[PDB]
Amino acid sequence: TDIQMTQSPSSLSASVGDRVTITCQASQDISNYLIWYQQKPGKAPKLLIYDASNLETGVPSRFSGSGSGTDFTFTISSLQPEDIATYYCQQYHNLPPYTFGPGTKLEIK
Amino acid sequence: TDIQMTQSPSSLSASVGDRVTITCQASQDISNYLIWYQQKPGKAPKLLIYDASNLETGVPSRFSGSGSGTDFTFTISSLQPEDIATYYCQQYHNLPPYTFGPGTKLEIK
Repeated sequence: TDIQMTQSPSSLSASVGDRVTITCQASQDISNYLIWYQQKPGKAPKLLIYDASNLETGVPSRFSGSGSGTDFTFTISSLQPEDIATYYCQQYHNLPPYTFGPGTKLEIK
Repeated sequence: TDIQMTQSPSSLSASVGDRVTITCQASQDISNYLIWYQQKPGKAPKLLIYDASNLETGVPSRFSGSGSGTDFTFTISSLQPEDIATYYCQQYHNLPPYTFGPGTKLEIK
């Protein structure tokens, strides 16, 4: 019942306006029970997208996610300066451990 | 259905060997559906204790947690140097958002 999450790429440099794509893969089927968080240094993870594709109220429409089963995608269209952060997927199918992907550190340039 | 988590203290300095206590409070009843994570800089959150009190396999017995309802406690008995980290509670009752406490940054001294 231990589920591993992998996440790609580990880091990314990009420019304002770019579209960037992050993926994660679960080691077993998790249906769509996957959240994407944004975390800025010294702050707790902030919820962006829950149940793989549901854009949380208050979060800009440039963020989206998709997937069901083992392969998930998170996209930030038209990147803004305030998007600099580390991004994490977390799975919560069935019972804990609700495992996290190792993160993607996004910077400008 | 939005549940706020508060967490005390925001930061703590302590010495090796000390016992330190961190609390968190949910804005509504969450039974014992609360996890405690340890996060070191540049790494994803690591699971220590799930369902408020269950010490996860591989985690040292010095870590413990308790609580059911709205008030939770996390304790590190006999603090070790490798315990320097930021600690977060996360609630996962019912449906997302599975809200995080704002964190407690633990240092030596």
